[PDB]
Amino acid sequence: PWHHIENLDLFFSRVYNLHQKNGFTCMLIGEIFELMQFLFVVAFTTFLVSCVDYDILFANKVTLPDAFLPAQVCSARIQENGSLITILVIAGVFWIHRLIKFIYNICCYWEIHSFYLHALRIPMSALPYCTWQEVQARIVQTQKEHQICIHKRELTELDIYHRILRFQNYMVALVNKSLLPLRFRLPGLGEAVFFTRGLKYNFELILFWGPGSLFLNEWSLKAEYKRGGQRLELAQRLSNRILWIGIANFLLCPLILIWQILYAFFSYAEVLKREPGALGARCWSLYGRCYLRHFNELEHELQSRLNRGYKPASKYMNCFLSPLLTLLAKNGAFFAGSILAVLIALTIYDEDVLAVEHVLTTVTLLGVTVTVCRSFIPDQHMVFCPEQLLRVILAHIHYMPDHWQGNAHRSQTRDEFAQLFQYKAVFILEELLSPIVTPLILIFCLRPRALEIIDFFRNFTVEVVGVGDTCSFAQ
Amino acid sequence: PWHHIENLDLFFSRVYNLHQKNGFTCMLIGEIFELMQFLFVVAFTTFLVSCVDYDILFANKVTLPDAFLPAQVCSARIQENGSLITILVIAGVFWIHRLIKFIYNICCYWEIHSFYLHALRIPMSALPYCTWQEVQARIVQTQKEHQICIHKRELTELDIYHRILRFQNYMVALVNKSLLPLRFRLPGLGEAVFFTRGLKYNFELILFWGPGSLFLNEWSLKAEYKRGGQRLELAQRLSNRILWIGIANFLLCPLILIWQILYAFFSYAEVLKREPGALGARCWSLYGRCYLRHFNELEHELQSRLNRGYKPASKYMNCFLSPLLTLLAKNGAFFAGSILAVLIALTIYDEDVLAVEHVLTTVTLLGVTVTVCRSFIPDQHMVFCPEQLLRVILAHIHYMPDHWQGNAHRSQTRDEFAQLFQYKAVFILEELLSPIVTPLILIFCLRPRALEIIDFFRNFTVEVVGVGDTCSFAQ
Amino acid sequence: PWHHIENLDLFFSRVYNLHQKNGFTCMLIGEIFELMQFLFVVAFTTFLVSCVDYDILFANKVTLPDAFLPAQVCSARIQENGSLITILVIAGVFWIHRLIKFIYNICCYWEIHSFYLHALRIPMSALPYCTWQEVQARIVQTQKEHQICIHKRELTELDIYHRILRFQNYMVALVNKSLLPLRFRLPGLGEAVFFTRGLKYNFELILFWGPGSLFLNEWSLKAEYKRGGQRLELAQRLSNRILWIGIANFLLCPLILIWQILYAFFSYAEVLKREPGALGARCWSLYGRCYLRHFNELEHELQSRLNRGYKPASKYMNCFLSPLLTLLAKNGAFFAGSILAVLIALTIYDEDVLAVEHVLTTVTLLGVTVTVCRSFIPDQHMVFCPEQLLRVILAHIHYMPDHWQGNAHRSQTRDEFAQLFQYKAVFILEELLSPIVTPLILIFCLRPRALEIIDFFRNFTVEVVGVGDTCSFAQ
Repeated sequence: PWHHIENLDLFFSRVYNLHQKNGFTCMLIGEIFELMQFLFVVAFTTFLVSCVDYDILFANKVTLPDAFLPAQVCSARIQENGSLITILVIAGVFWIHRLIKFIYNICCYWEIHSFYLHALRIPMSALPYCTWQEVQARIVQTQKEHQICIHKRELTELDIYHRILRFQNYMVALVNKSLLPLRFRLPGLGEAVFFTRGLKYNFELILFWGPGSLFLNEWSLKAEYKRGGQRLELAQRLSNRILWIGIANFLLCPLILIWQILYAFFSYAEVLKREPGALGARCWSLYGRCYLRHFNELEHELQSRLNRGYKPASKYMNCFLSPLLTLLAKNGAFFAGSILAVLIALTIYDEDVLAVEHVLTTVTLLGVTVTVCRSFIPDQHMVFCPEQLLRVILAHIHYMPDHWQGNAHRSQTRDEFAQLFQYKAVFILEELLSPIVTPLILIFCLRPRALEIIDFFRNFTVEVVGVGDTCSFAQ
Repeated sequence: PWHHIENLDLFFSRVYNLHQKNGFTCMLIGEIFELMQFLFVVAFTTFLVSCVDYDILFANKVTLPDAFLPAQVCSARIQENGSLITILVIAGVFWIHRLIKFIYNICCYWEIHSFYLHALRIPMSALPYCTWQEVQARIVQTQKEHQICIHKRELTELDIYHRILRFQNYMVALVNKSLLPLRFRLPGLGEAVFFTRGLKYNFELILFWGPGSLFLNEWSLKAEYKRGGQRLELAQRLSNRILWIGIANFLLCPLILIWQILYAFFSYAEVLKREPGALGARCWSLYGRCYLRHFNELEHELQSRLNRGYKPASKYMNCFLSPLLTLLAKNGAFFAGSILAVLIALTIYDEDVLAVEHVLTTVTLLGVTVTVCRSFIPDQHMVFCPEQLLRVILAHIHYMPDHWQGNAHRSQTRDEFAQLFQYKAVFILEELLSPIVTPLILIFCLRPRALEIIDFFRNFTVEVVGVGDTCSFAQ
Repeated sequence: PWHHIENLDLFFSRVYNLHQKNGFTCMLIGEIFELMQFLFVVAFTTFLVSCVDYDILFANKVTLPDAFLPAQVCSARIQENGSLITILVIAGVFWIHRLIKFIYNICCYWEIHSFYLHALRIPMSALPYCTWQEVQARIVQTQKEHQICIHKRELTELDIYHRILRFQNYMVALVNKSLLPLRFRLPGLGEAVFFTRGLKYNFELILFWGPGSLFLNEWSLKAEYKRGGQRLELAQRLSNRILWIGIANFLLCPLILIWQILYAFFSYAEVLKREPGALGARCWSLYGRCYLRHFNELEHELQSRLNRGYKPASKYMNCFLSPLLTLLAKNGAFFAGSILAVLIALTIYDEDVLAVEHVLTTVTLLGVTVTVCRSFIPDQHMVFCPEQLLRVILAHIHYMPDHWQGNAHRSQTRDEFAQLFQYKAVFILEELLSPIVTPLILIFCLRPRALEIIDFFRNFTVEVVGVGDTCSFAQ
């Protein structure tokens, strides 16, 4: 808690993260688990590929370790694979980089832990329940005693929001003003939205944190971008930068594709074998987490709003009528139940129904038919609230398309309310497709917008006295 | 969309019906299905009786069509049945009358379609979805351009209600003022209420639409009924009319009993076969639909109120349970669970406790016993205030007997709240008994009330300027 | 229905009990079942111990009665057991005492049954629904025509309350003013609360109903306890009385432990084998039934309040979960589901990786592991630990520690709301430990308080004109 011992943002963000991952110990364990998952996916995969003798395992009493080959041979069998050794070297370099960042991160988090205990006085035991609210108000009271910022008024913390959410307000305003290509017109489908984890990572790596980004400090925009002139040369430089970052993405495509493959397998294939309908449930759509966001909104406030409003949204996706069918169901149930009631009364009367070549099969098929129809027959006295569903979901979200409020029941509303609330399976598919799709969108659809991106960052970037360079809307 | 081509009722009612059966294509299909159900019931009703050789089917590998007799013989075997041929001729005449009415109805519904599309501008695609208010908001605004009927009155915004519900407000006021015999004092039972579909049909055929009814136009009462004098001769004429309509009912009794027999038997029994407890669920009744109904209330508003308030009413009807049985359940569970715990501890200890002469059956039977008892044991901590709940049922239904609010928990309240809420099975029984019961109630219990019916229709019938002759209460 | 003939407290109490056990027949059956449960536990246990030949039953087709020994030998084998015969003689003496008390209990209850039928006019059929308020209204209206009570004073509807609840108001005020040792400071745990069924029985046997209690009549305090002087000799006498009652408890310890050890094992061992999580549900804690209870509150009013407020309290107790445990669950689910997905893909591919003598078992195990973790993984929402959940639990019960309202989310609040919420396993454990714990608390922790108990009963005991000697608070 040394005074002005650092820029405000890399300190405040860490403080917030420590509050979120409830405490230093929890956070440390979480990071360690995150590192062990990567290493386990890679090592389990390379063990399955390289060391196991599938033939003996399958056909040719056999104990499990009868399959595995001895290490003195596994090392040679994995080493004589140029492709495998190359993938493992790149994987190990990424891993070592992540482990080094982890060590540096915990050495910097012990400082935030001491900050809490000694200057905020919130022990790690009282932290899962201390509440964000407690600390955010509290630090502001600490600003008097344990001084921070060389020249600082007590933190309104309004600013503090700004520190934690500087680049996220920029993403919110970029997506809000329709820069950043998301909408695509696919043949055979409507206008798809393709916004993933990797794509937003690339957008932030291009714009905010890198070698030659728009920002030099993490709290100050480079000096040329504030100048009205020379906009065209800056646009050309940004276009070339994003071209080469897209080409790096295109070259790293195979490795990230392989990664998205295995982790998912383990992550989902289990769920598929258990409950194949868990992937039919719907999730709140990375595009949609950025669309339904609200000014200077920390992650936990957005997620509280998003799950307060989740069950109304599932009831909506669930609700619409399909009425003509209903009639087909009712009448098919009538005719099938009639023929089945006759055949059932006969088989009850004499019990020699059998020996008819198709009888028994007829009773079974008719039973299936009646059950399907009765499932399609709506339950009577089942209430319907189209108006309410397109009202309570909004009450939890607070943002709406202006052409949804009237026609809540149409396919236009469902089709674009779907993208915001889209189902897990298309989420897993869309995260699989991002390695192969992100470079081409990055090269083709964003490079034309570079001159508009430059004008955004020149026009909408205010210098607020305490915080530095923040988005103009987030004020 | 033309001007006053047909009675407003014969136009407004059709418009409303087209909105309800969501669209012309739906309406047609529904009517066609309604015609095919009648013909299908009667067909087999006659194929099962006449063409199938049950002896060969039962006992004397046999393919299904080994039972059926060739048509060249089925025609002769069905033709040499005077009773069957007579029932079929009457059935075919009723059918042809219904088919002719259907053709005329769709030829008149196309006109209405065109009304929607061209003057209201609501396509059949946006209709299931139009919503009631909007049509209301459309028809009344249209009254300016495509002028409505006489156009005498601009739309009242009540006028349409009176037009659609003229005779139904009369039924509501008749049942509300205790004309129209419903209560009966059966021996061995309390005061039963017998109000069916056929009985209300007969009441409307007697009073409203017929050769010599009270009404001549469908919107104007005959001129003599407005006169105070000659009430006694009018009462005698009405009594003779209802006598002869009751005698027509008594003569048609066998056929409606059969049809009631045939159409019902097929449907419900299979369901019982499937789930015999579906007939233990309770439905609102023709009565009760007429008791809880406001005056100018379209069918969909009543049904919305009736199913909003259905689950509270089922929670009420299921709330009273025997104290004594509970005790038997608790103690049978104790003794069975004790013997089973001993036998389970033994089979766990040695595992050869099993394979004993009674071993693999006592544990199973005791498990079934404990499960049945635990199902009969009420849930401790279960909160039921019978008295409190009726409150929510009232908040939905909106009407009640005064002597219910205090004693919500007695057998008097349940017994006559039972009548409003009776379970399906007594509904199906009560619709079966109506062919044989409706003529005798119609001849004996209503003919004495004819002089009160005449005084009702003379006293409570107002002439409203735009709509004609409407009930006096429905104002 | 006699003219104020026998001590009132008892007559009214019996009347109330007859209303509770809904009717004479029900009550009689309940008591008979209570007597048969004791005899069945004892006889089944002595049959299992003494008559069954376990060796033949286990190993050495065998019919069940091949195990049992003939009675001519069972009698000799049970008789040559001094310990067993002694326990059986004490058990039979307690039983005969209970059967004799039951006899009259019913000979005195036929009088209350005749009271109902002839003076209150509530048949036993209308009694499960007659309700308390009306009866109260019936008894108080009956007071006039038919003589009852001294007649010095007419009933006033609170007299009946004092009569039924004289000693229970004393218990409420004793526990409310922190006499009666309940809080203990165990090493390795917080301050435990140990209040059981046997402990409260002993407190009432010491204070209220016995040979030398504080009360001589059941409605009048002995004359010396009202005197300010001689308090020290009275304190010494009370201390000696409670010493010797504690020593009787210590000597009866083995027998009550046996029954407690016994009955309990039998009672929940069945439930354990069925649903091991039924013992994880929580119950309302004998301490807590006495803490949350108003003064003049009959048992059914307290229990109505206690179950109206049960589900809010379970929602509170389940709302706080360890994040760490959450993280361990998430990551154990990941690693187990990964290994299982691999093994499942193999057994699907070839089917001879299936039922690897080792694999099939693990697959299940791993399946058990994934299911346990997924049960520990939180699902969305329910994380509030809200002021609001408390704000409804309080609205039910109406009493909370004052340091609860602010910090509803801390471990201090959960830990001492925990004591009120009583998860059952502990109940069953705490009812098992009471035979061995009640004598030592009774000898050591209560005997020092005897001088404060004497001062309580001298200071807080008012003589109300109609009822006698009642607690001073219950006014």
